[PDB]
Amino acid sequence: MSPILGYWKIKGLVQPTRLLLEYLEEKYEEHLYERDEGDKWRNKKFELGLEFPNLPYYIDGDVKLTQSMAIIRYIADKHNMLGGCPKERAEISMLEGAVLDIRYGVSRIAYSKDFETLKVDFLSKLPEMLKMFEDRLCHKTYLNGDHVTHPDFMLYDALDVVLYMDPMCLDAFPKLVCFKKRIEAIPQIDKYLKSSKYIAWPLQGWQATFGGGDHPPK
Amino acid sequence: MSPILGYWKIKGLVQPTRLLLEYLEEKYEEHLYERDEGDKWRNKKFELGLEFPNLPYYIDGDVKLTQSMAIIRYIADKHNMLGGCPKERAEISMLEGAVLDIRYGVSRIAYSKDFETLKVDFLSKLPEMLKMFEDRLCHKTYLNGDHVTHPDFMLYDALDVVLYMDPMCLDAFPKLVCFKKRIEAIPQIDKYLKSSKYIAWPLQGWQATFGGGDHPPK
Ligand SMILES: O=C(C1CCCCC1)N1CC(=O)N2CCc3ccccc3[C@@H]2C1
Repeated sequence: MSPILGYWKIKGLVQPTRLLLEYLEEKYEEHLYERDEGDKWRNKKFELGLEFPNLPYYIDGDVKLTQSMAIIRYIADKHNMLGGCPKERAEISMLEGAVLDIRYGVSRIAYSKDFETLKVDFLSKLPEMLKMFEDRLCHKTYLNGDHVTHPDFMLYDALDVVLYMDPMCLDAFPKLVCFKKRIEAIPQIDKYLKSSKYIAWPLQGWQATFGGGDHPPK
Repeated sequence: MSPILGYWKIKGLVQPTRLLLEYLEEKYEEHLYERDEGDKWRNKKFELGLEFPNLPYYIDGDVKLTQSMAIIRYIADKHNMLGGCPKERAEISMLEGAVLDIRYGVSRIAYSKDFETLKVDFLSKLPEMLKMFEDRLCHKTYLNGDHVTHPDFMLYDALDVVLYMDPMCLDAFPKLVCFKKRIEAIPQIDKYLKSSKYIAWPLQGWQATFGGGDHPPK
């Protein structure tokens, strides 16, 4: 039957998996927990059969899985998108972790009261990270060529996210901008983003110092 | 010719890759940068041919690679250790990210002046993370059975590391303790740990609030 994807009803860790499932035109159900609903989760937490209980979880009946990167790589794996030979698979994994750099970087410093003096710091590093993708896309449509791999949706979510921190960070990175529009112009992604299903906010969990609330940026 | 592994001469991100190379009895050379030696790196940084310049890097001549997880998964991949089918590969990736939870968790909070009020926090979560591995090993020799996979050396390094934060954190987790002794009793790991090659400290980069210096714990 339909896979279950469970996470908080935020963007957070699972957003790229959602966009990949949407792109692959795959059926899945979600358990979203809303913010009053910790208790819900803590209960079910250990009755679900996960060996490493966590959120997000992905249950299949081939598979019960709890790490966001194990989940997105599995879905991709199931569709042959993962690699191809050690070299190609390493390519994709290096792209993966090159965008976690950016995205986990937001997250390190969201939740600090010190966010604001932290922010200024992390924005000095951003453009050097960005330039690396911009250079990558200087001759490709997608991160790995003419074909969407899972890290393209990781990068879309990173870009989506760092644009709330500093709406000007992609002036200067015109390929990166077009890449963004390009993902939004895939018709499954277009549909989904118009969907009742699309969770537009928060970026992180509701309590965080940036991306939280049910809000506005910074 | 021999692969090059470049990192700071600390344990840090690359320690599990080193132990895997050692276990697989593979030849590699390292470029270690010492602490006076930022400038060294920044120079070479962009003359090395890495598409995403970073440390650690791994150069092969099939491959120039810069994300620690892309590097260790490649070396493992090259030796067939990675997976086997989408399900098995997801198993290994979930174990991977279940131990980054612990290890990146140290790292989040090393480098803060607030480490000490941060420490107390993170130690409340540790035992719940630990219990998950302890339960996992309750019937296996290694994380995935009777055979070492790359996440076993990830877990060894995590354990090695959280033992400096709280030398008592594994009283209570006797399987975890034996797993540690068990990795140290593999003869390639035994040799290496006795080696001139073994970098015993620092755990993180020299400037960090825990695991830094050329030191003692906490
Ligand atoms: O614990 C982790 C793991 C959890 C398991 C799956 C892998 C990551 N973290 C979570 C986290 O918040 N950060 C802070 C930001 C950051 C930046 C660079 C490198 C690492 C990190 C870590 C990664």
